[PDB]
Amino acid sequence: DGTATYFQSSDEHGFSMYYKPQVGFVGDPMPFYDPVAKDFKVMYLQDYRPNPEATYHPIFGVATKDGATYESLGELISCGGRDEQDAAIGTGGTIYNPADKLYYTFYTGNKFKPSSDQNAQVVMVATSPDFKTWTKNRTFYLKGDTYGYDKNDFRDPFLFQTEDGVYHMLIATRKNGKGHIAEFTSADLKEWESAGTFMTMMWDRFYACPDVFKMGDWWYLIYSEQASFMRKVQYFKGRTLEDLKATTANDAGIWPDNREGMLDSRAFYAGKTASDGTNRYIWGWCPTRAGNDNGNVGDVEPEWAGNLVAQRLIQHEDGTLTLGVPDAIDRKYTSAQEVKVMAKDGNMIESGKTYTLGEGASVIFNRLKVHNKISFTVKTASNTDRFGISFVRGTDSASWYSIHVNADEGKANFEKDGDDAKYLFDNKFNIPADNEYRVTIYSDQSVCVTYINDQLSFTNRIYQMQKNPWSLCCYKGEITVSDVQVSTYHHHHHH
Ligand SMILES: OC[C@H]1O[C@@](CO)(OC[C@H]2O[C@@](CO)(OC[C@H]3O[C@@](CO)(OC[C@H]4O[C@](O)(CO)[C@@H](O)[C@@H]4O)[C@@H](O)[C@@H]3O)[C@@H](O)[C@@H]2O)[C@@H](O)[C@@H]1O
Ligand SMILES: [Zn+2]
Ligand SMILES: [Zn+2]
Repeated sequence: DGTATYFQSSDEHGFSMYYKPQVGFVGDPMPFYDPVAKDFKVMYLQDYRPNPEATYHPIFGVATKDGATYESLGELISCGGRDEQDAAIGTGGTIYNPADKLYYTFYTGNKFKPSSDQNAQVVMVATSPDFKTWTKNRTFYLKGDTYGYDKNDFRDPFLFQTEDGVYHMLIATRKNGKGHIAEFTSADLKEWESAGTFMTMMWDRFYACPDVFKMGDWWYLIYSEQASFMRKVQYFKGRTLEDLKATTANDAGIWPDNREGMLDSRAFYAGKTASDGTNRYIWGWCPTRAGNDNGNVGDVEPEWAGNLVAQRLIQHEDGTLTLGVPDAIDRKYTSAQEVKVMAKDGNMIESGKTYTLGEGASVIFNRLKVHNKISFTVKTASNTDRFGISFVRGTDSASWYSIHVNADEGKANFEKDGDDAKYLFDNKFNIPADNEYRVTIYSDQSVCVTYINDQLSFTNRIYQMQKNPWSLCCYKGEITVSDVQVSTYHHHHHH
Protein backbone atom coordinates (compact mmCIF):
# COMPACT_ATOMS: atom_id res chain seq x y z
CA ASP A 1 0.00 0.00 0.00
CA GLY A 2 3.11 2.16 0.20
CA THR A 3 4.17 1.56 -3.41
CA ALA A 4 2.56 2.63 -6.69
CA THR A 5 4.43 0.49 -9.23
CA TYR A 6 2.49 -1.68 -11.68
CA PHE A 7 1.64 -5.19 -10.45
CA GLN A 8 0.69 -8.10 -12.73
CA SER A 9 -2.58 -9.05 -11.06
CA SER A 10 -4.92 -11.83 -12.23
CA ASP A 11 -8.59 -12.87 -12.28
CA GLU A 12 -7.80 -16.16 -10.54
CA HIS A 13 -8.78 -14.87 -7.08
CA GLY A 14 -12.37 -15.04 -8.27
CA PHE A 15 -15.47 -13.03 -9.06
CA SER A 16 -18.42 -12.42 -6.77
CA MET A 17 -20.94 -9.73 -7.80
CA TYR A 18 -20.22 -9.78 -11.56
CA TYR A 19 -20.70 -13.54 -11.77
CA LYS A 20 -18.67 -16.04 -13.80
CA PRO A 21 -19.01 -19.83 -13.47
CA GLN A 22 -15.99 -21.84 -12.38
CA VAL A 23 -15.52 -23.09 -15.96
CA GLY A 24 -16.41 -21.03 -19.03
CA PHE A 25 -18.22 -17.74 -19.38
CA VAL A 26 -21.65 -16.15 -19.27
CA GLY A 27 -23.41 -15.62 -22.58
CA ASP A 28 -26.83 -14.09 -23.19
CA PRO A 29 -28.81 -14.04 -19.91
CA MET A 30 -32.49 -14.84 -19.50
CA PRO A 31 -33.69 -13.22 -16.26
CA PHE A 32 -36.95 -14.20 -14.66
CA TYR A 33 -38.66 -13.25 -11.41
CA ASP A 34 -39.84 -16.53 -9.86
CA PRO A 35 -43.17 -15.57 -8.20
CA VAL A 36 -43.13 -18.67 -5.98
CA ALA A 37 -39.57 -18.56 -4.64
CA LYS A 38 -39.68 -14.74 -4.75
CA ASP A 39 -36.19 -14.43 -6.24
CA PHE A 40 -34.62 -13.99 -9.67
CA LYS A 41 -33.58 -16.96 -11.78
CA VAL A 42 -31.06 -15.91 -14.42
CA MET A 43 -30.70 -18.60 -17.06
CA TYR A 44 -27.79 -18.00 -19.40
CA LEU A 45 -26.03 -19.54 -22.41
CA GLN A 46 -22.95 -21.29 -21.04
CA ASP A 47 -19.86 -20.48 -23.11
CA TYR A 48 -16.61 -22.45 -23.34
CA ARG A 49 -13.29 -21.43 -24.92
CA PRO A 50 -13.43 -23.35 -27.26
CA ASN A 51 -16.96 -24.70 -27.72
CA PRO A 52 -17.75 -28.06 -29.31
CA GLU A 53 -18.77 -28.14 -32.92
CA ALA A 54 -22.52 -28.55 -33.33
CA THR A 55 -23.52 -28.89 -29.68
CA TYR A 56 -22.83 -25.73 -27.70
CA HIS A 57 -24.44 -23.08 -25.47
CA PRO A 58 -26.54 -25.21 -23.12
CA ILE A 59 -28.68 -23.24 -20.69
CA PHE A 60 -27.16 -22.93 -17.21
CA GLY A 61 -28.59 -20.84 -14.38
CA VAL A 62 -27.91 -18.76 -11.28
CA ALA A 63 -30.28 -17.56 -8.58
CA THR A 64 -30.18 -14.17 -6.88
CA LYS A 65 -32.50 -12.15 -4.66
CA ASP A 66 -30.80 -8.84 -5.45
CA GLY A 67 -28.18 -8.91 -8.22
CA ALA A 68 -25.13 -9.02 -5.91
CA THR A 69 -25.01 -12.57 -4.46
CA TYR A 70 -25.41 -15.55 -6.80
CA GLU A 71 -26.01 -19.27 -6.28
CA SER A 72 -25.16 -21.48 -9.24
CA LEU A 73 -27.90 -23.81 -10.47
CA GLY A 74 -25.71 -25.70 -12.94
CA GLU A 75 -26.92 -27.10 -16.24
CA LEU A 76 -30.68 -26.82 -16.68
CA ILE A 77 -31.46 -27.35 -20.37
CA SER A 78 -28.88 -29.46 -22.19
CA CYS A 79 -28.00 -29.31 -25.86
CA GLY A 80 -29.71 -31.77 -28.17
CA GLY A 81 -27.86 -34.38 -30.17
CA ARG A 82 -25.53 -33.34 -32.97
CA ASP A 83 -28.24 -33.93 -35.60
CA GLU A 84 -31.19 -32.49 -33.66
CA GLN A 85 -32.91 -29.14 -34.07
CA ASP A 86 -31.51 -27.83 -30.77
CA ALA A 87 -27.97 -29.17 -31.18
CA ALA A 88 -27.01 -25.62 -30.19
CA ILE A 89 -29.31 -23.55 -27.99
CA GLY A 90 -29.87 -19.82 -28.40
CA THR A 91 -31.55 -17.28 -26.21
CA GLY A 92 -35.15 -17.38 -25.09
CA GLY A 93 -37.37 -16.52 -22.18
CA THR A 94 -39.06 -18.02 -19.13
CA ILE A 95 -42.53 -17.58 -17.70
CA TYR A 96 -44.56 -19.23 -14.96
CA ASN A 97 -47.95 -20.75 -15.73
CA PRO A 98 -50.20 -20.63 -12.63
CA ALA A 99 -52.80 -22.89 -14.25
CA ASP A 100 -50.59 -25.99 -14.48
CA LYS A 101 -47.92 -24.73 -12.05
CA LEU A 102 -45.10 -25.23 -14.55
CA TYR A 103 -42.24 -22.95 -15.51
CA TYR A 104 -41.93 -22.73 -19.29
CA THR A 105 -38.65 -21.76 -20.99
CA PHE A 106 -38.87 -21.09 -24.74
CA TYR A 107 -35.54 -21.10 -26.52
CA THR A 108 -33.93 -21.11 -29.96
CA GLY A 109 -32.95 -24.42 -31.45
CA ASN A 110 -30.03 -23.96 -33.83
CA LYS A 111 -29.63 -26.79 -36.33
CA PHE A 112 -26.09 -27.84 -37.24
CA LYS A 113 -25.34 -27.35 -40.95
CA PRO A 114 -29.00 -27.14 -42.06
CA SER A 115 -30.08 -28.36 -45.50
CA SER A 116 -32.03 -26.08 -47.84
CA ASP A 117 -35.28 -27.68 -46.66
CA GLN A 118 -34.40 -27.39 -42.95
CA ASN A 119 -34.71 -24.35 -40.69
CA ALA A 120 -31.48 -23.07 -39.11
CA GLN A 121 -33.50 -21.63 -36.21
CA VAL A 122 -36.71 -22.92 -34.65
CA VAL A 123 -38.35 -21.93 -31.35
CA MET A 124 -38.72 -24.80 -28.87
CA VAL A 125 -39.71 -25.15 -25.24
CA ALA A 126 -38.96 -27.01 -22.03
CA THR A 127 -40.97 -27.11 -18.77
CA SER A 128 -40.22 -27.67 -15.11
CA PRO A 129 -42.29 -27.92 -11.92
CA ASP A 130 -39.45 -26.87 -9.63
CA PHE A 131 -36.81 -25.15 -11.84
CA LYS A 132 -34.34 -28.02 -11.27
CA THR A 133 -35.59 -30.76 -13.64
CA TRP A 134 -36.49 -29.60 -17.13
CA THR A 135 -38.36 -31.68 -19.69
CA LYS A 136 -38.14 -30.80 -23.38
CA ASN A 137 -41.46 -30.78 -25.26
CA ARG A 138 -40.71 -33.13 -28.14
CA THR A 139 -43.77 -32.01 -30.17
CA PHE A 140 -43.31 -28.21 -30.14
CA TYR A 141 -41.46 -26.67 -33.11
CA LEU A 142 -42.35 -23.08 -34.03
CA LYS A 143 -41.01 -22.24 -37.50
CA GLY A 144 -40.92 -18.73 -38.94
CA ASP A 145 -41.78 -19.61 -42.54
CA THR A 146 -45.07 -21.20 -41.45
CA TYR A 147 -46.20 -17.62 -40.74
CA GLY A 148 -44.39 -15.71 -43.49
CA TYR A 149 -41.18 -15.04 -41.54
CA ASP A 150 -37.63 -16.30 -41.96
CA LYS A 151 -36.48 -19.91 -42.04
CA ASN A 152 -33.03 -19.21 -40.58
CA ASP A 153 -33.31 -15.97 -38.49
CA PHE A 154 -36.08 -16.76 -35.98
CA ARG A 155 -34.85 -16.45 -32.42
CA ASP A 156 -34.74 -14.91 -28.95
CA PRO A 157 -38.35 -15.48 -27.90
CA PHE A 158 -39.58 -13.14 -25.20
CA LEU A 159 -42.62 -14.19 -23.14
CA PHE A 160 -44.97 -11.95 -21.20
CA GLN A 161 -48.55 -12.13 -19.96
CA THR A 162 -50.79 -9.09 -20.07
CA GLU A 163 -53.34 -8.10 -17.46
CA ASP A 164 -56.19 -9.66 -19.47
CA GLY A 165 -54.43 -13.06 -19.09
CA VAL A 166 -53.22 -13.45 -22.68
CA TYR A 167 -49.70 -14.78 -23.15
CA HIS A 168 -47.51 -13.06 -25.76
CA MET A 169 -44.33 -14.34 -27.38
CA LEU A 170 -42.12 -11.90 -29.33
CA ILE A 171 -39.56 -13.34 -31.75
CA ALA A 172 -36.73 -11.56 -33.62
CA THR A 173 -36.97 -12.54 -37.28
CA ARG A 174 -37.19 -11.20 -40.82
CA LYS A 175 -39.91 -10.70 -43.44
CA ASN A 176 -39.05 -9.73 -47.01
CA GLY A 177 -35.46 -9.14 -45.83
CA LYS A 178 -36.47 -6.51 -43.26
CA GLY A 179 -36.12 -7.16 -39.56
CA HIS A 180 -39.46 -7.84 -37.86
CA ILE A 181 -40.31 -8.67 -34.28
CA ALA A 182 -43.15 -11.19 -34.77
CA GLU A 183 -45.86 -11.61 -32.10
CA PHE A 184 -47.63 -14.83 -31.17
CA THR A 185 -50.51 -15.13 -28.70
CA SER A 186 -51.77 -18.01 -26.57
CA ALA A 187 -54.21 -18.65 -23.75
CA ASP A 188 -52.31 -21.62 -22.35
CA LEU A 189 -48.66 -21.41 -23.59
CA LYS A 190 -49.22 -24.54 -25.73
CA GLU A 191 -51.41 -23.48 -28.67
CA TRP A 192 -50.04 -20.37 -30.39
CA GLU A 193 -51.60 -18.00 -32.95
CA SER A 194 -49.70 -15.46 -35.05
CA ALA A 195 -50.72 -11.86 -34.37
CA GLY A 196 -48.52 -10.54 -37.17
CA THR A 197 -45.68 -8.08 -36.68
CA PHE A 198 -45.26 -6.45 -33.28
CA MET A 199 -42.68 -3.92 -34.53
CA THR A 200 -40.37 -3.57 -37.50
CA MET A 201 -36.66 -3.00 -36.92
CA MET A 202 -35.21 0.33 -38.05
CA TRP A 203 -33.59 0.45 -41.51
CA ASP A 204 -31.33 -2.62 -41.83
CA ARG A 205 -30.75 -3.08 -38.10
CA PHE A 206 -31.43 -6.35 -36.27
CA TYR A 207 -32.72 -6.32 -32.68
CA ALA A 208 -31.48 -9.30 -30.72
CA CYS A 209 -32.81 -10.25 -27.29
CA PRO A 210 -35.95 -8.09 -27.37
CA ASP A 211 -37.68 -7.35 -24.04
CA VAL A 212 -41.03 -5.56 -23.67
CA PHE A 213 -42.45 -4.36 -20.36
CA LYS A 214 -44.49 -1.61 -18.72
CA MET A 215 -42.93 0.48 -15.94
CA GLY A 216 -45.00 3.25 -14.39
CA ASP A 217 -46.94 4.97 -17.17
CA TRP A 218 -44.63 3.89 -20.01
CA TRP A 219 -44.17 0.85 -22.23
CA TYR A 220 -40.64 -0.05 -23.30
CA LEU A 221 -38.79 -2.18 -25.78
CA ILE A 222 -35.24 -3.02 -24.73
CA TYR A 223 -32.99 -4.69 -27.32
CA SER A 224 -29.42 -5.45 -28.29
CA GLU A 225 -28.30 -4.09 -31.66
CA GLN A 226 -26.51 -6.71 -33.85
CA ALA A 227 -25.10 -4.16 -36.29
CA SER A 228 -21.31 -4.16 -35.94
CA PHE A 229 -20.93 -0.39 -35.55
CA MET A 230 -23.37 -0.41 -32.58
CA ARG A 231 -23.24 -3.60 -30.46
CA LYS A 232 -25.04 -1.83 -27.61
CA VAL A 233 -28.21 -2.22 -25.60
CA GLN A 234 -30.86 0.31 -26.66
CA TYR A 235 -34.55 1.03 -26.03
CA PHE A 236 -37.70 2.68 -27.35
CA LYS A 237 -40.60 3.99 -25.26
CA GLY A 238 -44.27 4.88 -25.61
CA ARG A 239 -47.15 5.86 -23.37
CA THR A 240 -49.29 3.06 -24.86
CA LEU A 241 -48.36 -0.18 -26.59
CA GLU A 242 -49.51 1.36 -29.88
CA ASP A 243 -47.28 4.41 -29.27
CA LEU A 244 -44.31 2.12 -28.56
CA LYS A 245 -44.90 0.14 -31.76
CA ALA A 246 -45.15 3.38 -33.73
CA THR A 247 -41.58 4.46 -32.82
CA THR A 248 -40.15 2.36 -35.70
CA ALA A 249 -43.18 2.19 -38.00
CA ASN A 250 -42.16 3.10 -41.54
CA ASP A 251 -38.68 3.79 -40.14
CA ALA A 252 -40.01 6.74 -38.12
CA GLY A 253 -37.02 6.58 -35.79
CA ILE A 254 -38.78 8.14 -32.78
CA TRP A 255 -35.86 7.80 -30.38
CA PRO A 256 -36.84 7.95 -26.68
CA ASP A 257 -34.21 10.52 -25.76
CA ASN A 258 -31.31 12.51 -27.22
CA ARG A 259 -28.93 9.49 -27.46
CA GLU A 260 -30.91 7.05 -29.65
CA GLY A 261 -31.80 5.13 -26.52
CA MET A 262 -28.20 3.87 -26.00
CA LEU A 263 -28.15 2.78 -22.32
CA ASP A 264 -24.53 1.50 -22.10
CA SER A 265 -21.62 0.94 -24.48
CA ARG A 266 -19.88 -1.96 -26.24
CA ALA A 267 -18.82 -3.82 -23.07
CA PHE A 268 -22.41 -4.53 -21.92
CA TYR A 269 -24.53 -6.72 -24.21
CA ALA A 270 -27.60 -8.92 -24.52
CA GLY A 271 -29.32 -7.07 -21.70
CA LYS A 272 -32.77 -8.20 -20.57
CA THR A 273 -34.85 -7.27 -17.56
CA ALA A 274 -36.98 -8.65 -14.75
CA SER A 275 -38.80 -6.94 -11.89
CA ASP A 276 -39.49 -8.01 -8.30
CA GLY A 277 -42.24 -5.39 -7.95
CA THR A 278 -39.90 -2.88 -6.28
CA ASN A 279 -37.07 -2.53 -8.82
CA ARG A 280 -36.52 -3.60 -12.37
CA TYR A 281 -33.01 -4.83 -13.10
CA ILE A 282 -31.26 -5.50 -16.40
CA TRP A 283 -28.77 -8.36 -16.76
CA GLY A 284 -26.23 -8.48 -19.56
CA TRP A 285 -22.69 -9.69 -20.11
CA CYS A 286 -19.33 -7.95 -20.18
CA PRO A 287 -17.02 -9.40 -22.83
CA THR A 288 -13.64 -10.91 -22.28
CA ARG A 289 -10.66 -9.50 -24.24
CA ALA A 290 -8.33 -11.64 -26.34
CA GLY A 291 -5.03 -12.09 -24.53
CA ASN A 292 -6.50 -10.28 -21.51
CA ASP A 293 -5.42 -7.18 -23.44
CA ASN A 294 -7.65 -4.24 -22.54
CA GLY A 295 -6.92 -2.51 -25.85
CA ASN A 296 -8.02 -5.43 -28.03
CA VAL A 297 -11.75 -4.86 -28.24
CA GLY A 298 -12.37 -6.74 -31.48
CA ASP A 299 -11.81 -5.59 -35.05
CA VAL A 300 -15.51 -5.95 -35.93
CA GLU A 301 -17.27 -7.08 -32.73
CA PRO A 302 -15.92 -7.85 -29.25
CA GLU A 303 -15.58 -11.45 -28.05
CA TRP A 304 -18.89 -13.14 -27.21
CA ALA A 305 -19.68 -13.82 -23.53
CA GLY A 306 -17.85 -12.99 -20.33
CA ASN A 307 -19.18 -11.95 -16.92
CA LEU A 308 -22.75 -11.37 -15.79
CA VAL A 309 -23.53 -7.74 -14.92
CA ALA A 310 -26.72 -6.54 -13.26
CA GLN A 311 -27.80 -2.89 -13.32
CA ARG A 312 -30.92 -1.13 -12.05
CA LEU A 313 -33.33 0.75 -14.29
CA ILE A 314 -33.83 4.43 -13.42
CA GLN A 315 -37.06 5.90 -14.80
CA HIS A 316 -37.08 9.68 -15.09
CA GLU A 317 -40.14 11.92 -14.88
CA ASP A 318 -40.15 12.28 -18.69
CA GLY A 319 -40.15 8.49 -19.22
CA THR A 320 -36.53 8.20 -20.31
CA LEU A 321 -34.32 5.46 -18.85
CA THR A 322 -30.81 5.41 -17.48
CA LEU A 323 -29.06 2.67 -15.52
CA GLY A 324 -27.74 2.68 -11.96
CA VAL A 325 -26.07 0.37 -9.50
CA PRO A 326 -28.27 -2.27 -7.78
CA ASP A 327 -28.58 -1.28 -4.14
CA ALA A 328 -27.39 -4.69 -2.92
CA ILE A 329 -24.18 -4.33 -4.94
CA ASP A 330 -23.51 -0.95 -3.32
CA ARG A 331 -23.46 -2.84 0.02
CA LYS A 332 -20.83 -5.49 -0.80
CA TYR A 333 -18.24 -2.66 -0.41
CA THR A 334 -17.90 -2.33 3.37
CA SER A 335 -14.61 -0.97 4.74
CA ALA A 336 -13.64 2.53 3.66
CA GLN A 337 -9.93 2.61 2.76
CA GLU A 338 -7.49 5.48 3.23
CA VAL A 339 -6.95 7.53 0.08
CA LYS A 340 -3.36 8.78 -0.26
CA VAL A 341 -1.55 10.56 -3.10
CA MET A 342 1.34 8.51 -4.49
CA ALA A 343 2.41 10.78 -7.36
CA LYS A 344 1.57 14.16 -8.87
CA ASP A 345 2.45 15.52 -12.28
CA GLY A 346 1.92 18.79 -14.01
CA ASN A 347 0.13 22.00 -13.14
CA MET A 348 -1.95 21.14 -10.08
CA ILE A 349 -2.45 21.92 -6.40
CA GLU A 350 -3.39 19.84 -3.37
CA SER A 351 -5.65 21.84 -1.03
CA GLY A 352 -6.39 19.51 1.86
CA LYS A 353 -8.89 16.88 0.76
CA THR A 354 -9.50 18.55 -2.62
CA TYR A 355 -7.36 18.71 -5.75
CA THR A 356 -7.35 21.24 -8.59
CA LEU A 357 -5.77 19.94 -11.81
CA GLY A 358 -5.01 22.14 -14.78
CA GLU A 359 -4.61 20.97 -18.38
CA GLY A 360 -2.13 18.10 -18.57
CA ALA A 361 -1.95 17.37 -14.84
CA SER A 362 -2.33 13.93 -13.25
CA VAL A 363 -2.67 12.65 -9.69
CA ILE A 364 -2.12 8.98 -8.87
CA PHE A 365 -3.74 7.43 -5.79
CA ASN A 366 -2.77 4.41 -3.73
CA ARG A 367 -3.36 0.86 -4.97
CA LEU A 368 -6.87 -0.45 -5.25
CA LYS A 369 -7.75 -3.84 -3.82
CA VAL A 370 -9.69 -6.61 -5.56
CA HIS A 371 -13.39 -5.62 -5.41
CA ASN A 372 -13.64 -1.83 -5.23
CA LYS A 373 -16.03 1.09 -4.86
CA ILE A 374 -14.58 4.46 -5.91
CA SER A 375 -16.50 7.70 -5.42
CA PHE A 376 -15.60 11.35 -5.98
CA THR A 377 -16.93 14.65 -7.32
CA VAL A 378 -15.45 16.51 -10.30
CA LYS A 379 -16.29 20.16 -10.96
CA THR A 380 -15.05 21.48 -14.30
CA ALA A 381 -14.47 25.14 -15.07
CA SER A 382 -16.35 25.06 -18.41
CA ASN A 383 -18.84 22.81 -20.18
CA THR A 384 -16.13 22.13 -22.77
CA ASP A 385 -13.53 20.67 -20.37
CA ARG A 386 -12.21 17.08 -20.51
CA PHE A 387 -10.99 14.84 -17.70
CA GLY A 388 -9.94 11.23 -17.27
CA ILE A 389 -10.43 8.38 -14.82
CA SER A 390 -7.45 6.05 -15.26
CA PHE A 391 -6.82 2.49 -14.11
CA VAL A 392 -3.83 0.15 -14.15
CA ARG A 393 -1.65 3.25 -13.88
CA GLY A 394 1.47 2.40 -11.98
CA THR A 395 4.12 5.06 -11.53
CA ASP A 396 6.15 3.00 -14.03
CA SER A 397 3.30 2.13 -16.42
CA ALA A 398 4.10 2.97 -20.03
CA SER A 399 0.39 2.78 -20.94
CA TRP A 400 -2.89 2.61 -19.04
CA TYR A 401 -6.63 2.67 -19.59
CA SER A 402 -8.97 5.59 -19.01
CA ILE A 403 -12.55 6.73 -19.15
CA HIS A 404 -12.36 10.15 -20.82
CA VAL A 405 -15.26 12.43 -19.90
CA ASN A 406 -15.48 14.91 -22.77
CA ALA A 407 -18.03 17.58 -21.83
CA ASP A 408 -17.68 19.38 -25.18
CA GLU A 409 -18.59 16.13 -26.96
CA GLY A 410 -21.42 15.07 -24.71
CA LYS A 411 -19.92 11.64 -24.01
CA ALA A 412 -17.48 9.43 -22.14
CA ASN A 413 -14.88 7.39 -24.07
CA PHE A 414 -12.95 4.29 -23.08
CA GLU A 415 -9.38 4.69 -24.33
CA LYS A 416 -5.86 3.46 -24.01
CA ASP A 417 -3.60 6.26 -22.70
CA GLY A 418 0.17 6.70 -22.70
CA ASP A 419 2.26 4.73 -25.17
CA ASP A 420 0.25 3.40 -28.13
CA ALA A 421 -2.68 5.60 -27.09
CA LYS A 422 -5.89 4.88 -28.96
CA TYR A 423 -9.61 5.53 -28.79
CA LEU A 424 -11.73 2.39 -28.30
CA PHE A 425 -15.44 3.28 -27.95
CA ASP A 426 -17.80 5.77 -26.35
CA ASN A 427 -20.97 6.37 -24.33
CA LYS A 428 -23.15 9.45 -24.85
CA PHE A 429 -24.82 10.89 -21.75
CA ASN A 430 -26.38 14.14 -20.55
CA ILE A 431 -23.74 16.70 -19.50
CA PRO A 432 -24.58 18.52 -16.25
CA ALA A 433 -25.46 22.18 -16.64
CA ASP A 434 -23.67 23.04 -13.36
CA ASN A 435 -20.49 21.24 -14.49
CA GLU A 436 -20.60 18.89 -11.46
CA TYR A 437 -19.95 15.15 -12.00
CA ARG A 438 -20.78 12.83 -9.08
CA VAL A 439 -18.89 9.68 -10.02
CA THR A 440 -19.17 6.16 -8.61
CA ILE A 441 -17.25 3.15 -9.93
CA TYR A 442 -17.99 -0.41 -8.80
CA SER A 443 -15.47 -3.13 -9.69
CA ASP A 444 -15.09 -6.90 -9.27
CA GLN A 445 -11.60 -7.90 -10.43
CA SER A 446 -11.47 -7.11 -14.18
CA VAL A 447 -15.12 -5.94 -14.51
CA CYS A 448 -16.29 -2.47 -13.57
CA VAL A 449 -19.19 -0.12 -14.18
CA THR A 450 -18.81 3.66 -13.96
CA TYR A 451 -21.86 5.74 -13.01
CA ILE A 452 -22.20 9.54 -13.23
CA ASN A 453 -25.11 11.75 -12.06
CA ASP A 454 -27.70 8.99 -12.68
CA GLN A 455 -27.05 9.64 -16.40
CA LEU A 456 -23.95 7.69 -17.45
CA SER A 457 -23.71 3.91 -17.03
CA PHE A 458 -20.47 2.63 -18.57
CA THR A 459 -19.42 -1.01 -18.20
CA ASN A 460 -15.82 -1.84 -19.00
CA ARG A 461 -13.43 -4.79 -18.98
CA ILE A 462 -10.20 -3.56 -17.36
CA TYR A 463 -7.91 -6.50 -16.65
CA GLN A 464 -5.52 -5.75 -13.78
CA MET A 465 -7.33 -2.71 -12.41
CA GLN A 466 -7.30 -4.69 -9.17
CA LYS A 467 -4.25 -4.27 -6.89
CA ASN A 468 -2.96 -1.39 -9.01
CA PRO A 469 -3.04 2.40 -8.59
CA TRP A 470 -5.74 4.55 -10.18
CA SER A 471 -5.60 8.16 -11.29
CA LEU A 472 -7.49 11.32 -12.22
CA CYS A 473 -6.30 13.75 -14.87
CA CYS A 474 -7.35 16.84 -16.75
CA TYR A 475 -6.90 16.81 -20.53
CA LYS A 476 -8.54 20.16 -21.33
CA GLY A 477 -9.49 23.03 -19.06
CA GLU A 478 -9.42 22.76 -15.28
CA ILE A 479 -11.09 20.45 -12.77
CA THR A 480 -11.52 20.38 -8.99
CA VAL A 481 -11.77 16.93 -7.42
CA SER A 482 -13.62 16.54 -4.10
CA ASP A 483 -14.78 13.88 -1.64
CA VAL A 484 -12.54 11.08 -2.89
CA GLN A 485 -13.39 7.78 -1.23
CA VAL A 486 -12.58 4.12 -1.79
CA SER A 487 -14.36 1.17 -0.14
CA THR A 488 -13.50 -2.51 -0.56
CA TYR A 489 -14.78 -6.08 -0.30
CA HIS A 490 -11.85 -7.71 1.53
CA HIS A 491 -11.35 -5.83 4.77
CA HIS A 492 -10.54 -8.52 7.34
CA HIS A 493 -7.45 -7.01 8.88
CA HIS A 494 -7.15 -7.27 12.67
CA HIS A 495 -5.43 -4.22 14.18
O1 LIG B 1 -20.28 -20.25 -34.47
C1 LIG B 1 -20.41 -20.63 -33.13
C2 LIG B 1 -19.64 -19.79 -32.33
O2 LIG B 1 -20.09 -18.39 -32.50
C3 LIG B 1 -20.42 -17.93 -31.08
C4 LIG B 1 -20.04 -16.34 -30.96
O3 LIG B 1 -18.74 -16.16 -31.30
O4 LIG B 1 -21.83 -18.11 -30.77
C5 LIG B 1 -22.82 -17.55 -31.72
C6 LIG B 1 -23.82 -18.46 -31.98
O5 LIG B 1 -24.67 -18.70 -30.71
C7 LIG B 1 -25.90 -18.75 -31.06
C8 LIG B 1 -26.59 -20.07 -30.45
O6 LIG B 1 -26.22 -20.18 -29.10
O7 LIG B 1 -26.65 -17.56 -30.70
C9 LIG B 1 -26.68 -17.16 -29.34
C10 LIG B 1 -27.28 -15.84 -29.16
O8 LIG B 1 -26.52 -14.94 -29.31
C11 LIG B 1 -27.36 -13.73 -29.91
C12 LIG B 1 -27.12 -12.40 -29.05
O9 LIG B 1 -25.92 -12.44 -28.33
O10 LIG B 1 -26.93 -13.38 -31.26
C13 LIG B 1 -26.25 -14.34 -32.09
C14 LIG B 1 -25.45 -13.57 -32.95
O11 LIG B 1 -24.47 -13.32 -32.40
C15 LIG B 1 -23.52 -13.03 -33.47
O12 LIG B 1 -22.18 -13.50 -33.11
C16 LIG B 1 -23.50 -11.55 -33.75
O13 LIG B 1 -22.77 -11.27 -34.91
C17 LIG B 1 -24.04 -13.78 -34.61
O14 LIG B 1 -23.06 -14.78 -35.03
C18 LIG B 1 -25.00 -14.31 -34.27
O15 LIG B 1 -25.94 -14.17 -35.22
C19 LIG B 1 -28.59 -14.11 -29.92
O16 LIG B 1 -29.37 -13.51 -30.94
C20 LIG B 1 -28.50 -15.53 -30.07
O17 LIG B 1 -29.55 -16.18 -29.74
C21 LIG B 1 -25.90 -18.83 -32.56
O18 LIG B 1 -26.94 -18.38 -33.05
C22 LIG B 1 -24.69 -18.04 -32.85
O19 LIG B 1 -24.28 -18.23 -34.15
C23 LIG B 1 -19.67 -18.64 -30.37
O20 LIG B 1 -19.90 -18.77 -29.07
C24 LIG B 1 -19.79 -20.06 -31.09
O21 LIG B 1 -18.91 -20.94 -30.62
ZN1 LIG C 1 -11.71 -11.66 2.09
ZN1 LIG D 1 -12.36 -11.43 -3.06
